[PDB]
Amino acid sequence: VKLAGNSSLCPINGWAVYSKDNSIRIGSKGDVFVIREPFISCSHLECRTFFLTQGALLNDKHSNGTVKDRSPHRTLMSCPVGEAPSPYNSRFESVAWSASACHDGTSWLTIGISGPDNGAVAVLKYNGIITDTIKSWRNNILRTQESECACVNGSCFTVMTDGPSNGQASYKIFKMEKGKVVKSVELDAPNYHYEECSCYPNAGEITCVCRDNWHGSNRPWVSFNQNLEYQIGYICSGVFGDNPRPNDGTGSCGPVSSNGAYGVKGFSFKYGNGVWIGRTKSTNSRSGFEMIWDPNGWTETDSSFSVKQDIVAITDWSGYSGSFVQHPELTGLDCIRPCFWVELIRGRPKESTIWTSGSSISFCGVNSDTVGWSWPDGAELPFTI
Amino acid sequence: VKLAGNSSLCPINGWAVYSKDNSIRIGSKGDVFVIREPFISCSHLECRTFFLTQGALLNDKHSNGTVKDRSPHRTLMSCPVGEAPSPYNSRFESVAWSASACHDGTSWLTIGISGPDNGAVAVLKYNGIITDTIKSWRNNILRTQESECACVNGSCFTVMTDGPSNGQASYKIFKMEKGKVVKSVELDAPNYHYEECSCYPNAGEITCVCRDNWHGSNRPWVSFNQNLEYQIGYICSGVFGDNPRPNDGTGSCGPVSSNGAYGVKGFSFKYGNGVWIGRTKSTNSRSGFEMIWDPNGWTETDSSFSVKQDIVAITDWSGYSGSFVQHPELTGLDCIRPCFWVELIRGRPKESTIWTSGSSISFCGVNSDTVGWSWPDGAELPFTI
Amino acid sequence: VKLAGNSSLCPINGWAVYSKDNSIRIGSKGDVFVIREPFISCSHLECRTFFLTQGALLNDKHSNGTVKDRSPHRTLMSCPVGEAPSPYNSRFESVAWSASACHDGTSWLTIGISGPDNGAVAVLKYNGIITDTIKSWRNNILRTQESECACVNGSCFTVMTDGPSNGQASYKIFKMEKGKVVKSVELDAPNYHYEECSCYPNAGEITCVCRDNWHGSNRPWVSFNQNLEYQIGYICSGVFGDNPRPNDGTGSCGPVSSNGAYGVKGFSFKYGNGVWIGRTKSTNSRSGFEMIWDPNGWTETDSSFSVKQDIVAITDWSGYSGSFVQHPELTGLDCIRPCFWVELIRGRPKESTIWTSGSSISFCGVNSDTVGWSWPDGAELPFTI
Amino acid sequence: VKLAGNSSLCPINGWAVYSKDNSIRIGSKGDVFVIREPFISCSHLECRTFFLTQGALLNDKHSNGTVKDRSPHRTLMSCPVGEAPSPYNSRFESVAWSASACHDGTSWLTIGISGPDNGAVAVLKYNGIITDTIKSWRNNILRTQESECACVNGSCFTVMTDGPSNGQASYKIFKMEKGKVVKSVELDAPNYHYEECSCYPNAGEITCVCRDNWHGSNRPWVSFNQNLEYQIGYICSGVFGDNPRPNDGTGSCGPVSSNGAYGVKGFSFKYGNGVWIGRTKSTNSRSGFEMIWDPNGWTETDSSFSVKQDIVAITDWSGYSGSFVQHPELTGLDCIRPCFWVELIRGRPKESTIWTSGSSISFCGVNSDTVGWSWPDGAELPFTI
Ligand SMILES: CC(=O)N[C@@H]1[C@@H](O)[C@H](O)[C@@H](CO)O[C@@H]1O
Ligand SMILES: CC(=O)N[C@@H]1[C@@H](O)[C@H](O)[C@@H](CO)O[C@@H]1O
Ligand SMILES: CC(=O)N[C@@H]1[C@@H](O)[C@H](O)[C@@H](CO)O[C@@H]1O
Ligand SMILES: CC(=O)N[C@@H]1[C@@H](O)[C@H](O)[C@@H](CO)O[C@@H]1O
Ligand SMILES: [Ca+2]
Ligand SMILES: [Ca+2]
Ligand SMILES: [Ca+2]
Ligand SMILES: [Ca+2]
Repeated sequence: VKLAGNSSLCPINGWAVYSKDNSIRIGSKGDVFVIREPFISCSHLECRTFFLTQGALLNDKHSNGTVKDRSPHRTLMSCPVGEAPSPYNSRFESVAWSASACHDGTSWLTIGISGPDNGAVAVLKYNGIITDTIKSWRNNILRTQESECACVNGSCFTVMTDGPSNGQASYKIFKMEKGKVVKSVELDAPNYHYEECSCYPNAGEITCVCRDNWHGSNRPWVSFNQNLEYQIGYICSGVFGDNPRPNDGTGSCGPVSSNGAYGVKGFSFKYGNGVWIGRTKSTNSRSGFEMIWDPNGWTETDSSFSVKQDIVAITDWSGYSGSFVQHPELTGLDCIRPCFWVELIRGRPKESTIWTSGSSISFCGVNSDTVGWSWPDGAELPFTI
Repeated sequence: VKLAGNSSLCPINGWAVYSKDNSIRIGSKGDVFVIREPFISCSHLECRTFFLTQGALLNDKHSNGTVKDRSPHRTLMSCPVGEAPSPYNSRFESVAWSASACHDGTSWLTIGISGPDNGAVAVLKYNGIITDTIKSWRNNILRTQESECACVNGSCFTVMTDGPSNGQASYKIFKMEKGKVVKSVELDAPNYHYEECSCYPNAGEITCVCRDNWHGSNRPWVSFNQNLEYQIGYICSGVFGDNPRPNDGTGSCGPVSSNGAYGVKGFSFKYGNGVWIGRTKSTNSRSGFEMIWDPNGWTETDSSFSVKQDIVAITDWSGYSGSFVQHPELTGLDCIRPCFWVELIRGRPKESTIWTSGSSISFCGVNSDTVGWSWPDGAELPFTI
Repeated sequence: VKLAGNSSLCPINGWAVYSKDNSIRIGSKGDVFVIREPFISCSHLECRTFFLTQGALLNDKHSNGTVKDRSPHRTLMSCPVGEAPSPYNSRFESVAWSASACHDGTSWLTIGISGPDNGAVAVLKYNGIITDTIKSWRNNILRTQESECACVNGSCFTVMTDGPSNGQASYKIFKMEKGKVVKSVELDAPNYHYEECSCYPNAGEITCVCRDNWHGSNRPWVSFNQNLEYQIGYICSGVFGDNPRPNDGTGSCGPVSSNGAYGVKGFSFKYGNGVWIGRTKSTNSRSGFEMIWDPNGWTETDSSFSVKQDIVAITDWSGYSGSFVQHPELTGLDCIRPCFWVELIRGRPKESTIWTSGSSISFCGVNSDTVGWSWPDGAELPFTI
Repeated sequence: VKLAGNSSLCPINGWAVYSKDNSIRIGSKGDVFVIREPFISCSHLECRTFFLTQGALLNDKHSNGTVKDRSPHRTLMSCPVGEAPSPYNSRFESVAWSASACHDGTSWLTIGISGPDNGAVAVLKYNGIITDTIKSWRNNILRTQESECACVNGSCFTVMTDGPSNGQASYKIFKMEKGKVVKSVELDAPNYHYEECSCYPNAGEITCVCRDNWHGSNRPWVSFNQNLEYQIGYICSGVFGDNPRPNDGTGSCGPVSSNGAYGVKGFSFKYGNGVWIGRTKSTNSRSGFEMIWDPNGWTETDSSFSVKQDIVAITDWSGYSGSFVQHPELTGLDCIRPCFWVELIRGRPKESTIWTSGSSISFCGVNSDTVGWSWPDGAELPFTI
């Protein structure tokens, strides 16, 4: 029975820890995959962790990592939430150096992109069998979310980008049914830059908060209905959500240029004019993480917000983060449960090792209260190398 | 279908070996988690061993163990009984440094407590999805059972402690349905001290024999009805159950102070006025283990009992032990099966190693006869380190 | 639906290979249990390999093997047929240094013996839960089949021995239903010696070919109805089946004392007056294996037989062997499939290693034809040690 | 419900990546089987990777490989597609040094050949239980496909060969149901040579594109109906598909002798008079791979074709490749999905190592457009040895 996306986000006060895989600590001896972007996505029965791997295990020579980010060995795989990804427990999803995934209430939809930079192809799979294809339309590194896609009333949506990771690029939203694209639309976003979008359904519509790797310190967003009729803009809060970024000053609803000329995948949940912002604690490195609730901060510009909940000390490494959802058909709740995951990146380029891999941690909405704390990776580098 | 807890503990005469994981022996080479408090809990279909892990494998540097007991890397996980807990056969349960779990006949309820000592929070998960949250009400290490919680007529119950592990602390019994706290009561237990309670259902009510880490060599207990109406006391048997403890002399129904100023998690099963006491054979170390049947020693003070069933020789290490239940809905029986598990702790602080982990063995009630013997851990220390 | 054992053994011409786990070759690097007696047993849906482990992995110091055969670390476990027994793939079954197991059509019945030699206790489990217990009645190493038990019309049977492995011992046949002994009978077998019995159903009755470790080179047997009414004797074929044994001269239906005062677990399939004798190729060592069809040789004394099919070359090591069956309820056949497994023992006492473990291979009945050959263990010794 | 193979091959324009196991790369540290011929086969619910192993793991001395190709340790096993084959995730299928498998909609049929060269026997298993047997009829290495068999209307078909690998051999087509050979036919193919066939169903009939190891650079084919009434020939295209082979010159519908005196397992898909030829890129080595679409080329002789899609660069090792099928019962399509898998061989005889093993990559039909690229094995040799 297809997943209805007609309810709204559950109201929340804080975030309770949901999972921690300690994959890097475990990989020190155990056969664990060296991964990146471990995004979580759920069905009507379970939540799994998808990730991308170079096809190498920690503490092995094949984790050398000097390899191009987009190699032909990069594959999309998944394993149950909270477990360390290893060949002994991970399911194979797709060959990909960029992907996204989601369940529509019936079967899983996975999107893996592979191929050369000048003509990559997104392979759509529905319940493990290829159902469609999408070719780069700008021949300049087709890429997608690196996090969960959003499904509503039996249709799922994703956002792909094609073009330079600097200046203007091309951006399209896709709507698929049973893994088949039934409609796509190019965004008319001059001066915007979308990458690695974290999307989620809310009252039958989708909202995506993404990464402006071109010239913005704030995060850009797109929200659209089931017919790809959309709207775009930026989070106006002076509580800049990208990394790097400048100290929290006055923002704008259009790309803040001051230091936002690069970035990190991230997310944000919208509630009225308010926004739950997930971000690193450092303005220069992917270190630490914290959840900030800036009411009237999605449409306004301030430096003021009401709540700050710590997740990773500034003293420890963090990395990509993304939103994932829990539907009422899984929860029994009468609303959509917002949750998020954080990638704790270890190794290069910040540490003196020959590899790069990340652990994951995740938290969910919740009405009751929580506590801020630090749940870092905890691995002692360097490894036996 | 919900687990009815209306029947009574089956009448027994001894304890038969149920399981032995040989985790440490296996971990010398295998990818086994370094664990603590491996408690067992069953559903209406299977039994699992839950445990807490620092997220490190045996024989790996990350097992350094100098780390604080309550680290953000501690996670609650579970695997099938008798199996060595590895990242390849364990399911992720919750992030926690203290926890409990039980099945109501429908889904698993897990309780993982994590966060800072002055504001730790217990996350409750029904079927893997956060269903409620509990905050430290004393801001001094909210902690729980470290063993199975007890369910009855669709409601599960647990005991939590907050406050000093020395003098008076606070104790609350919680009643939850579908992982949600519907009622809670704070025990008016002046001069009592409760920790790591081992609870079990019996004729529609719950009984917990716990650990008095403040000032008792004997074990305190609490039994309550489904409405949290309770009674409290101490096992009065001169066969003292805690460790450390004095030589078996004359007991009492209120904290025996001679030597009882510390402790170890344990259990005891009440039968009329008698008691089946599980305990270490040594009075100073967590070494050895034996079952003692003191008929009518739950209310009377003696040193005499009638049956002693050896489990682990004084020459071998033991540790935490807890009780776990088999419901008629799993057994087909017309009574509830009292069973117990013993943690065989190896390493620090008693052994010259850099780590500390434990193996498990479990036994079950039974009418037919048994035999005493010694089922120690069996690992040759130290390891490759 | 209970397994009906009313059909007879399927007629056969030879034996086709069914499986080979290569556990020892794989154990060189993999995490394989060091094991003994990997007997096979099937349900109405699958076949599993059961085995006993000291709880150590190959190539690990804990596989030291100088330990007493019956240690408190020996555990009964199973994994799918053909797979290497590892803690990552094996299911825990019971704590035991001696055991048997069989499925009745509904659930598995496992029997594990543990405890001291002067009072070992067999714990019977049905679907993982203890359903009965049997104590030693001679207080001298209670032991059982070390292979599959036989179930018929919803009742399972097994044979246990208690007493010396030299002279006269005591033997009993047990009948259980849902893991509970409903009837037992002590065999009045003066001058007989039964050990490690290989039993199987045939037309509603059980026939067991065992090991006479006291004073017989030929194998003794017992057959009984569902009410434990029995018959006993020895295979009279001059083609002696035990090991050690003398060269095939003239047998008798009463213990051949020439060279058979020790032994090895083996099996045999009776067809009318004929016999399919499985046995080692050497008369002094557990080396090589072969299947021999001596028609009119279960009741007669000769040296002549009509067929010899090679399984393991005299040049390679063999060991325990046992029968297992495949019921029509699993097969679709209108008869019971006779099959057998062979333990390929490597290490001590015949090799200069510090351990002892075995691989397994199995074969099944079959109308079509087969071929003789050699399916040896294949591991290179010694190991890294 | 039995797989109906009455529909035809789906029309296609290119091939989309389906999987990549990275087994060898992962095998540097992880416990991965050293394998060969990892052919893929699907049921009505999942797709699996079958493969032959010497019962050894990468980077372990037992991978020494100087062992005969046909050893008694070789076993046919299978794990899920895209997963590295390890003893922790692979299912045992059969003892075999030559094999094939396919699902008929109800259960899996596996065929594993074992035994000596002068009398090998093929064991057929339907749902894991032996259902038939086939003896060598020429006593000269009875061998089979090493890829998926084809099922249609409840009957599966395979092609086996017995006799020399040089001159004339004997070729037989077997029709089996529920794993029992209901009919067979020896091909009357003078001057033909069939080995390692890649068969597939289409409109109720089977077509196989095999390997001529005797005297052909082009591939021989056989197509038959469900009554084993067949036709034979060679692909006439001057785009020679075998390896070794000559530069694409002029083909013939009869063995192209020149340079065609050896070979490699391969496949091809026929569409009218056209062919989708998969082949290595090199003409002397098993390196590189590409898919070529030569319309009107199955019946014609040319050097011209319209499409070439790279899969593996000439600078990277390839190996065996074969075809596997999707059926409309697993896909929901109204046609049969043609797919293929390529074996990436690393080690001997081309590389300075002691072992030989292969990784796998797979692609499927697809109407949408794809991209040619290079998805090589990616391991860094030599290994720790
Ligand atoms: C520890 C290790 O293997 N590091 C090597 C490094 O020495 C070498 O310079 C580099 C270039 O290929 O590859 C890896 O980084
Ligand atoms: C063998 C080993 O790795 N032990 C180290 C030890 O040398 C060091 O003093 C301690 C302090 O962090 O950490 C670990 O215990
Ligand atoms: C390689 C190894 O550790 N072998 C030891 C051996 O040296 C020692 O004499 C014996 C005593 O228990 O134990 C093991 O056999
Ligand atoms: C690295 C290694 O151990 N290789 C050995 C090689 O030295 C030996 O000559 C050969 C003969 O069996 O076996 C293995 O290939
Ligand atoms: Ca930016
Ligand atoms: Ca105490
Ligand atoms: Ca004997
Ligand atoms: Ca050729």
